[PDB]
Amino acid sequence: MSKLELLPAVDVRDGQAVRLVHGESGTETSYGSPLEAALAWQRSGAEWLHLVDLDAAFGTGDNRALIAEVAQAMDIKVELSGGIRDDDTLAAALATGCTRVNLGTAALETPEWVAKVIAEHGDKIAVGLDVRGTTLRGRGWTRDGGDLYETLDRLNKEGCARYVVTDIAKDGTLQGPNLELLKNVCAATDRPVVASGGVSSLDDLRAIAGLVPAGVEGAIVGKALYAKAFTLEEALEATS
Ligand SMILES: NC(=O)c1ncn([C@@H]2O[C@H](COP(=O)(O)O)[C@@H](O)[C@H]2O)c1N
Repeated sequence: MSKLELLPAVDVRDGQAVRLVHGESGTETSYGSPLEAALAWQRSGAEWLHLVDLDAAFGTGDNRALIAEVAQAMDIKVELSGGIRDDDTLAAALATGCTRVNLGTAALETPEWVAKVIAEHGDKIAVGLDVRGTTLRGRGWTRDGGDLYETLDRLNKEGCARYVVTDIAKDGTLQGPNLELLKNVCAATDRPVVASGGVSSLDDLRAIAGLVPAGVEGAIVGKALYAKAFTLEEALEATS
């Protein structure tokens, strides 16, 4: 069918639900309680929660106990990300019972570890590809980490189940999705692709939904929901 999955985002820094611009540290706008934000999305009919520990992604401590409390409060599917770079952080992340985790920096820095984790955990693992042009970025998007196509080829052959694709130039900007990049990634894999960053309107969600036949499975939405560009109910109606 034509349905696009919607994943409202809760990104956590210093115990707060925040949004960044280009994922730059220091551009936080705070939106209150991460737990109340997640409960509100769930109450409005969310099927998914995209939950991110940004302190862990930046290496400035973590919010592990709070993240765990938020995930325990969800009856819906949970996608968990942020600082998952070794066995201990992966163990705690999966212990939330989350539907899947996203690995970002680890795919660039420890490709052998990511290959091992894919083989042992299957589609509980997705890899986040955060892109500037055709260059991948890591460590909270503070450093380069490789070429998009070479990395996709490697992860394809390692059996990676799913990719989360962010154009860093769109992220947090309300400037719309990068539909060319999404289609370019769909051309390079037969794995489901989740779009992330830039959504600003219901027309943006409809345009991403137009790529479902090409292999786009879902869209993560952050700033536009916190900014009340539309309600989650309106977004769910638009993507059904
Ligand atoms: N600067 C940022 O906003 C940022 N840096 C990383 N992340 C998210 O955190 C994850 C990557 O963390 P790590 O690089 O530890 O795997 C990815 O899913 C990515 O969307 C961000 N939102």
